Amino acid sequence: HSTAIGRVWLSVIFIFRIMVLVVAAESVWGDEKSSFICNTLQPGCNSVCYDQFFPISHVRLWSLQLILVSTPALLVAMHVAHQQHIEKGTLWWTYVISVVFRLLFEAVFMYVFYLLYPGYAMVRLVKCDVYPCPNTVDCFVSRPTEKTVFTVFMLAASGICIILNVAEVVYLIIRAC
Amino acid sequence: HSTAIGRVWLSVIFIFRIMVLVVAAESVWGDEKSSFICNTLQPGCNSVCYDQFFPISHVRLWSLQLILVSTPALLVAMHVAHQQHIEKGTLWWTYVISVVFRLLFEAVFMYVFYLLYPGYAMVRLVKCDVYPCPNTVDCFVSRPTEKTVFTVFMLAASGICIILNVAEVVYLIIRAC
Amino acid sequence: HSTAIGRVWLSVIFIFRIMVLVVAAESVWGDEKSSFICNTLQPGCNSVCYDQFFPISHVRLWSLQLILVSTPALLVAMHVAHQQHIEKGTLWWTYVISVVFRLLFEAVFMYVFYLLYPGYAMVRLVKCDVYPCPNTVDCFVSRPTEKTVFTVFMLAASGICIILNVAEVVYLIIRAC
Amino acid sequence: HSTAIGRVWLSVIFIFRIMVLVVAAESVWGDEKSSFICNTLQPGCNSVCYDQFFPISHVRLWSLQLILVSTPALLVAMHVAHQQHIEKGTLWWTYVISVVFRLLFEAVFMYVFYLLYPGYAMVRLVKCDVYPCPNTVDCFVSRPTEKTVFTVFMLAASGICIILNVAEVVYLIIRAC
Amino acid sequence: HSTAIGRVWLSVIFIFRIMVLVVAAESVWGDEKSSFICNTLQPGCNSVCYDQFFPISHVRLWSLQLILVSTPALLVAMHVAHQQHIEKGTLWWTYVISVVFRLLFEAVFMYVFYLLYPGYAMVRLVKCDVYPCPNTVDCFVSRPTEKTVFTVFMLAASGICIILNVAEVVYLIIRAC
Amino acid sequence: HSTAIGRVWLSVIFIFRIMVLVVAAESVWGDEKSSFICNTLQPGCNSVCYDQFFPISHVRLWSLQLILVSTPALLVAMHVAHQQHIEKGTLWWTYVISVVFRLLFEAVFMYVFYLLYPGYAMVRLVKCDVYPCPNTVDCFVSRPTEKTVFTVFMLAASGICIILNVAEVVYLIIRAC
Repeated sequence: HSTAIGRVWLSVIFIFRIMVLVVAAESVWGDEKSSFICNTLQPGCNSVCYDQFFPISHVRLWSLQLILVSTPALLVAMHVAHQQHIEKGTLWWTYVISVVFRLLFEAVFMYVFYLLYPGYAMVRLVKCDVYPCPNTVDCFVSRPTEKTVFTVFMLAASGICIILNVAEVVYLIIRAC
Repeated sequence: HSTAIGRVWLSVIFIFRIMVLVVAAESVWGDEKSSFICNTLQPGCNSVCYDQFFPISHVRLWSLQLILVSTPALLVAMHVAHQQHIEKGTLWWTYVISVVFRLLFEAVFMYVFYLLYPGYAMVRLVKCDVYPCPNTVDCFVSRPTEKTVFTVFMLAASGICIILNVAEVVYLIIRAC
Repeated sequence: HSTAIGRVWLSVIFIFRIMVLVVAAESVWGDEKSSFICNTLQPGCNSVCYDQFFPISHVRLWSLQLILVSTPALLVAMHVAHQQHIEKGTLWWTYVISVVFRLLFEAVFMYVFYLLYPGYAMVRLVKCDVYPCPNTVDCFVSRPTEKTVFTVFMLAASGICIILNVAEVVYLIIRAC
Repeated sequence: HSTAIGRVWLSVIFIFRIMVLVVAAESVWGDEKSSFICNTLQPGCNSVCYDQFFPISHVRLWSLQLILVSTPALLVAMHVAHQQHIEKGTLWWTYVISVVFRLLFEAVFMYVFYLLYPGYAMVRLVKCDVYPCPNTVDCFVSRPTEKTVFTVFMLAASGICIILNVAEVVYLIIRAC
Repeated sequence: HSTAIGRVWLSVIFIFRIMVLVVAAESVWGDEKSSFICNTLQPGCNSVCYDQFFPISHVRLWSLQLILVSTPALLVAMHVAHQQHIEKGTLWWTYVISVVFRLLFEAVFMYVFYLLYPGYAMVRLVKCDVYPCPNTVDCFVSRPTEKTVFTVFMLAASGICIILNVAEVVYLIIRAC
Repeated sequence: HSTAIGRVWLSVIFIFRIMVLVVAAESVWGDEKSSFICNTLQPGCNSVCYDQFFPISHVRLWSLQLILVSTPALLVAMHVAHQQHIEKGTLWWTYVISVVFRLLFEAVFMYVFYLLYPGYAMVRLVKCDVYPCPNTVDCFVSRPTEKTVFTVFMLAASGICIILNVAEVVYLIIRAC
């Protein structure tokens, strides 16, 4: 029990997302903290300002999102293996449940991205006033344009995944009827 | 002799923990000491303060926990292989013993985490007075928020593992009766 | 349904491009930002000037181009696998569509390269006036000659791929007639 | 000819030691020299003091110990393969000899550890008076507590291996009688 | 259709070249730019002087040479696979053509090496007068002796390959007659 | 045609040498140049003095030695494969020739080691007077004791290999008679 469009398209988009994350994590986000600098003589201002403006990096968010999204399919695969071992529309039901959970995980991670980083674009200069920085200090972000490009790519792929998951759920409902 | 729920769920949670540890160790905790800095001119204060506040890193604790938790299953696998070679509810007993040992290892590591790092949250600023630091010095922690997020994820997964191991033991007892 | 020349030549050129990208990314472009320096005492000038002159690195552009170009063939492979599973000139049509999409992706990425980096050659010295750099500052690029050589290689291979894709489409049309 | 307990237990402890060494070498001991610093302006004092207090690192000692301990089993495996090829209690004798050699290697490496590093604990501060350091200088060790923890783990595993090897030899003697 | 001497000897020399390149690229040439320093206070002099004296590194030249030399055999392998699929002295001709192309690639890369780096030896001190360096400055090369040794090894292997390719072509001609 | 002792012992010693080289190259010799420092303000003195005292590193010498020693066996393997393909005491002769070549390579590399580094021990302090260093300067070597230990291990293994190769040649001669 599996839709024809979904197995072809969802897997391809997932592989595309994984490949983009691999080519982006190593190089684009590698020096995100080491090259983050602020115009100040205050010790510790660089670290606290980086922590303030980047609570969790985009790459780690995408990695966690991919792991969480792949988890329900992993559970389904283990269940199928154990069923096959025991053999030596309940499956339809658990499959639709897994698809719904994948959709929910994708949507929640998109909302978390909206909360933490309102706006897809990354700015060159940020103003930080966290203790122990005196008054407000200027800090400069590493590769904001390249990071913006990769953010657009990953968000577009995630949105395509969301729409495709809704379409797959609708197809499953139609198959039931 | 193996429960249906356990083989599906415990393995999935274990794989999730391993994946999270892999995506976290390389990047989040990589610069935990190199970017640890203190507001002082005293030579050696950075190293002693880091050693004081981080006796063993979270990542190394999680790695050791995973190795120790996987050890009893490794022993069971070797015993099964050697039994199969010789063939060319004792097994039930050694399986329940291995499950109990896994539960014990998980609980002890959770207690060790409570002892070393009371509180899941990581702070930006720590006060260190270890020799040779004069009086009390301020020191700043690298990526406290991201580390807190990953700590919450790993602790939640470990607690789920503990509850699931208790459930599996109870199921084994019911199977015995 | 596949042309004799294409399967031999396109795959070889693709593998050549991948190998060149692998040998170039690690070493040639690795220190592109860390060794980028400007003649100024202004904090943050190095980072903003690098971001201005290199919105996205050549290596990341080539990696994205390769992923996007390989995507339609990936979709075709998944569709063929699912068709084979179900079995347990529509294919011609989807193959020609995939070839056209590959050609389009290659052409668009060449145009993007023209837009971002007019001229294949990389210069030693660039003049940057982005805020907060005062007036105009001199900045120096890492390994411009080697990067120019690899740019010529990759652009030549991409152009060969474009011509070969057009030839393959023409052969498919002739086969139809 | 192989004991039932040994093949299960020795291999598991060996794998545990290898895993601990892998998780420890990369991160715990990686900055052992680069972060070793002394309170002095004397050029070359850091390097000579590090060489004095750490003639060979713990990780390299453990790696050499594992290689040497695995060597007799490697020779036995090659001999078994060559015997099987030729076929296309001499074996008992060479097996007991290999077990004795493994025990000897483990014991000698434990004695070497006692000689080089008397005491399992690693100290934060060391006093170094090697030329060209003037008088006595203070030097600070990287991650002494974590290194102490991993040292305890590895020494305990090695001692368990020693006891288990003696037990296996005794079982072989009993089998002979 | 393949000569007896060539398949044994050319492949062995190719594997030797690959192994030498692998053991040399990581360590010998890794710090070729980072440890390149000039006796000046002029910003940007180090980078421009390195670019002037090393337009493309020896390691990248050897990597490109190996890829280009292996390309004709890759095309022949793809053609053989496609011929075998279709089956489910034209081959002699394409094989001799591929051998000639391999010889040509090797010779052209040797000539390029002669052009860029006249003389196998690498010097310790170079004199650089590229803008913006004032007058002439002294610059110092990293590991010139080790690089010279590896250059001699790689050039000798390439020359052996050239002679062997000529011998293989002559053998093919004799086989034709 | 192969001796019983040789296939067991030579391969084991070769694997031991490879393992020791792997565990030594990454960590022991990794900072051999970056941590090499001299007591001087003269620019370029560090690099020229390192080049003078370490023309080729021990690790690179051992890697080259292993590649060269494994080459004759590689040629023999290719010849055996091609003979087997054609089939679809000449072999004794080429085998003894390969063994003699292995012995010669090992002996020549030992002599080269004697020439470049007379004495197994590595010293902490070296005196360098190469231009442009003024007069004689003191320079300090990284991890001399650990490097000495690994040098002793590798030289002992190479000497064992030499003796074993002579024994294998003598056995082959006795087999001939």
